[PDB]
Amino acid sequence: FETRFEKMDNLLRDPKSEVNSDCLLDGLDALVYDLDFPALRKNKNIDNFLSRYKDTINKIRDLRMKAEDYEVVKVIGRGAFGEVQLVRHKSTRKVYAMKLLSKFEMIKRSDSAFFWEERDIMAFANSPWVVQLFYAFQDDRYLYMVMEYMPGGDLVNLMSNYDVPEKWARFYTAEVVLALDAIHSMGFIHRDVKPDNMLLDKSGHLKLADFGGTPDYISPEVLKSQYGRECDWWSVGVFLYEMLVGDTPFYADSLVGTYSKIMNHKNSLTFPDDNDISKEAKNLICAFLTDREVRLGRNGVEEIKRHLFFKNDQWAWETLRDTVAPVVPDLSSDIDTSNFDDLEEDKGEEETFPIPKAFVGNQLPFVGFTYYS
Amino acid sequence: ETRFEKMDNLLRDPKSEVNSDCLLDGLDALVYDLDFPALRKNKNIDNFLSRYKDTINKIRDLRMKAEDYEVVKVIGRGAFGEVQLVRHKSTRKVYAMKLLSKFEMIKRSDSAFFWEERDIMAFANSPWVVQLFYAFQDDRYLYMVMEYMPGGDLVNLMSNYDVPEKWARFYTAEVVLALDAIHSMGFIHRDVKPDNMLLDKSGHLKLADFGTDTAVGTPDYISPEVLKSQGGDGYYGRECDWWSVGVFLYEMLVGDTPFYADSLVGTYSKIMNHKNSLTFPDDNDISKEAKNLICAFLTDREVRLGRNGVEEIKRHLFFKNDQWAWETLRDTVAPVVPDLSSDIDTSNFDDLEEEETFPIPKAFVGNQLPFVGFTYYSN
Ligand SMILES: COCc1cccc(CC(=O)Nc2ccc(-c3cn[nH]c3)cc2)c1
Ligand SMILES: COCc1cccc(CC(=O)Nc2ccc(-c3cn[nH]c3)cc2)c1
Ligand SMILES: [Cl-]
Ligand SMILES: [Cl-]
Ligand SMILES: [Cl-]
Repeated sequence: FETRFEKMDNLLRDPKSEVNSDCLLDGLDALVYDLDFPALRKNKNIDNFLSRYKDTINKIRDLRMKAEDYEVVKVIGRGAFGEVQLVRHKSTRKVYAMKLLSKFEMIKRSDSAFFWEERDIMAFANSPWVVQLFYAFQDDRYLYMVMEYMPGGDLVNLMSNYDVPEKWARFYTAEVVLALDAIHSMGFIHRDVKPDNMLLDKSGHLKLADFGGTPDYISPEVLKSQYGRECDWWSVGVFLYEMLVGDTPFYADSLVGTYSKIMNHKNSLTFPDDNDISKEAKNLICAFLTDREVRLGRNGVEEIKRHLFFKNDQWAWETLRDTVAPVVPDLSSDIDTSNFDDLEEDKGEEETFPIPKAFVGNQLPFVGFTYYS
Repeated sequence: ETRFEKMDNLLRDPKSEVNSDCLLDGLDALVYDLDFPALRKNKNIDNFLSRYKDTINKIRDLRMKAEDYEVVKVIGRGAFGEVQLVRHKSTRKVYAMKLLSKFEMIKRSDSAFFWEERDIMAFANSPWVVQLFYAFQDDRYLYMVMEYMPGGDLVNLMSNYDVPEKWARFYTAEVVLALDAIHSMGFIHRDVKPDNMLLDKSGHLKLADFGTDTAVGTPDYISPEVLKSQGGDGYYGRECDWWSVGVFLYEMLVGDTPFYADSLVGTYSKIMNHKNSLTFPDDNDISKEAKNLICAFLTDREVRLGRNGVEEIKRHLFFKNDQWAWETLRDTVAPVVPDLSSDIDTSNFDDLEEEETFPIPKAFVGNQLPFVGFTYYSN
């Protein structure tokens, strides 16, 4: 009966716990945002609670991390549920990438739970090959994720600017293998591994970001189901082929043509006559681009790491991150975004949730999102 | 960095409204208030409850609950609940536990009187104030675990004994020191009556804090300025407690309250007309200094003995004696030292022996909201 106090204290300090300090503050913050509407304050219990917690909730919001703590330098990404900005912390002056997710768009589209895996993977992967999330926070309108800035840009940009030789493809594939292993070890399946998720740091080394499938990268077991770690390894094979050949293995003008080439992979997968790809590179691509039942990746990464395609003189698995990367970005400053398409800031007022007549709990799906490193 | 440390301080500070216990209360209250079939038709509510189901059940089990105590006897009962003598199942230590009905507090629109009672007992850290070790709750009640005061109250003592002036001097002086300790914390007792004066195992006084009319409880002890204060007629200071001391000293020495009347209106009017209603019976065996002290307290606050501070009260001739000094008063032998048969002895308390619940809500009502932040753990 004395041990209960210690057990509780552990739950409050564990960053992975659903009742840690940040989650409990999120619940109070969410409760105040969801009750503080004129029609709800006609209920005496609600009106009195808000008056009693007014000073402390205002003080908590000011101490806790908020959007105001960061200055927006540029917008480097934009999507249906929000955008990714290059920001500078006002106090420390450190530059970061900050993703914003619109709570209004997520509630409006009954799609308010995809971000949990993204958050957890980047917060807890603790890997040289996974983009790190330093802070997650929120207000009544947005979720925020402060990640390390990757100034090299993505593999989509790299593949369009360069003809990738095998030495480079070996390096990028090996870093993707380690990145996927770190995510799979945590019990997660990335589900949309594609060059868009592969980002390069100031040294030109690859890290996976996790977000959102795409036709060219979709495995046969998905097209015949409308899964395991194998669906991720199919995507690595598509990626290796696209790097070495310049085109995706199952490209077609239409969506249907690509789907049929994917299903008919045993006959559609061909290497061009005008290509001098090694035997071991073709063997690795074919070991991934095969049926789920015999695919490279089912048994784990050790099998992939032992593959002969990765045998080289430059590096070993333990010194891969220590080698000079093939494309090292030349950066003018800590806010250089030359490896990204600069987008414009959208400053216009955005639509918010309908003003409740009774308690609806729009903040409830987001309790527990806050995270401090 | 300093914001991070400031936040961490607020989460651990027992006086903070956002400490771990208060934040767990919010989550607990939210789950109790949302978990109804008509509310779970809302996807946000239904999903939140399913996501927090396991953790809330685990939290409720780890946290202090009524099940941790065995009920030995009921030693007090009121409009909003009861006070039980309990034994902690694990440590087997005996305590006094007050229960406050959430249903009755919501029903009588009286769900905020317990905050000062909780804070005074939890943070006084004084030999003069009853200590609150734990404060906890469930969907039906508030629980206040206090140190047991086996000597009973001054209401009981005054009925069992004819109080000589030597005893009256001792009890009045202990009440003066207990009130000074409460005033030093920034509080006004406002409920100084013999019901609030409890005696420990040595027979020394500690104040508990509670009311026993609709808003003021028993009016016999209420000062003219606090009676006026109801219905926006001015305000009152800490000097309202000194009036109550004058009433108590009079009741001890005379046997009746100075402004007694059959009706509440009669009492209210005698209090306001104190300059003419305050009389001592013809059979006056009370000293000149005892009457002078009573009259110095039972006057208008502008000229009352409490004004200027406690030093003025302490220097009054009624307290001049050979038995004790102000600094050693709690070290002297009390007039009535209780003879206790066991740790369960309730001989100094009177013998005491349909629990209505909240209706099922159609929409969120928030019946648990007035009680978020009540939980308190001493260690
Ligand atoms: C679908 O709706 C959500 C949404 C809104 C915007 C964009 C996206 C896609 C997206 O997450 N890209 C992204 C993520 C991380 C970084 C980065 C990290 N460190 N340096 C750079 C760069 C880009 C999704
Ligand atoms: C009317 O609403 C408030 C209310 C509800 C129930 C009861 C009461 C009266 C009440 O608090 N008496 C009381 C208080 C403390 C102790 C005690 C402490 N340590 N040992 C003993 C004993 C008795 C008030
Ligand atoms: Cl209106
Ligand atoms: Cl690392
Ligand atoms: Cl390096």
